[PDB]
Amino acid sequence: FLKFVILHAEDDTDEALRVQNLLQDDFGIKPGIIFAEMPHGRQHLQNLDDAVNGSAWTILLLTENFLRDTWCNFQFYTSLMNSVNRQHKYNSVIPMRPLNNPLPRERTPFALQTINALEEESRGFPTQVERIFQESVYKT
Repeated sequence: FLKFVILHAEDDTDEALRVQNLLQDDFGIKPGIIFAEMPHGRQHLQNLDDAVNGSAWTILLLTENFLRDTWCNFQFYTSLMNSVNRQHKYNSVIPMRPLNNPLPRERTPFALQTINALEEESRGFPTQVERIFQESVYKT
């Protein structure tokens, strides 16, 4: 049971590695994995479920590639899960804008605008990260 899984469009795998290294090395949040490192071959629809159920948090690397390639599948997955069980996924979902090619706010889909995102450009980001990944939340 990992702490975080970074969902990321295939073309952003370099940024997903960088954010993983940032969280693991600079903030000590371990262990963590990137969606690209997940069992390959395994169908996308499912290994999404394996990823989201496999970690205490899931991080959305918000980019225009992510919006084009991966958002609709995840919104459909989460909304379907939320419609059939009480473990409503978004309480564990963290949208993040990275330093490189972030998805603008005015292009972020409204469902994710309901969540206080993580902005890597913000000087509050270290404090936000500390708030989210506090160890007392890592339960079950």
